[PDB]
This record gives sequence, structure tokens and C-alpha cells, in this order.
Amino acid sequence: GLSDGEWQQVLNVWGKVEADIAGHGQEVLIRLFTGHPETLEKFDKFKHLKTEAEMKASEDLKKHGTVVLTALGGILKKKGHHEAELKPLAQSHATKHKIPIKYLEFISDAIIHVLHSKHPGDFGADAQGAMTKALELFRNDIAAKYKELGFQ
Ligand SMILES: O=N[O-]
Ligand SMILES: O=N[O-]
Repeated sequence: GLSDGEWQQVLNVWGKVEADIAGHGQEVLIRLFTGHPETLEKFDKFKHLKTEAEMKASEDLKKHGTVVLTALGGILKKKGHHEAELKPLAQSHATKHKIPIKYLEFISDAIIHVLHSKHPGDFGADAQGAMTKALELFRNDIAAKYKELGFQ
């Protein structure tokens, strides 16, 4: 688990994200897709985006970033008590979207990069550690559901 002080750091920086969830969402997915191009292949609706300029010009990419981070926000605010969210999210990501755990790691790393890039004053090393733990917790619980399913 995280401590109370770690949860508070996580949700304090998350409050900054919420000022422009859509801009954050866009930068997170651009960082993901450019850093790890295999991840883009999982999204039929984004495979036509070749260049970073195309990704940045895509309103649908921006929309999807908003949807992803808003879902992630909901999870974070449960402070680990996220069984109701995490069961169906694991089931869709394992079964419908065929998303390896490693890609969850990649997007967590993209989030940490973007939050550090935009909020260094609320995202010093300790707060970065706490966000990395919160994202590790969610990934770790999703992994158990992947294992249950035999994916793969
Ligand atoms: O669409 N999940 O990023
Ligand atoms: O990031 N506020 O310095």
C-alpha cells in the first residue's frame, strides 16, 4: 500500500492534471505512442497517425486522452479500493484489446514523464515515487486478473 501522506501527494498532483485533463491526456498518449510504437498498433482508430504533428492535430486522440485520464483519476481517488473498476478494466484490456501488462508499464512511465514535465513544483522526487507506487498498485492488481484469465 501507499501511506496517507503518499496518497495525498498522488491526489495533489492529480488535482493539477485536472486543470487541463485533455492537454495532459493528449501529451501522455503522444509520449506513449512515440516512445513505444508497438502500442499505437493496438488502436485501429489511431494507426493512421504517423508523425507527432498528426497526433497533436487529432481531436479524437485528444478526446481519448481525456477519457483515459478521467478513468485513471477515478481509480486513484479510490486510494487502492478499486476492485469495482479494476475487474472490468482488466477483462476488457486482456480479452477485448489484448494489451500486455508491459504496455501498462509504458503508459505509467509516460504519465510520470508528463506530470514531471508540467508540474515540477508538485512533482518532486518523493511525489514522483508516490505516483509510481500508485500506478504500480493498479498494474499489480490488473496482472492478477490477467493471471486468473490465463492471458496468456
Ligand atoms: O485507451 N486506453 O488507453
Ligand atoms: O510547478 N510549479 O512550480
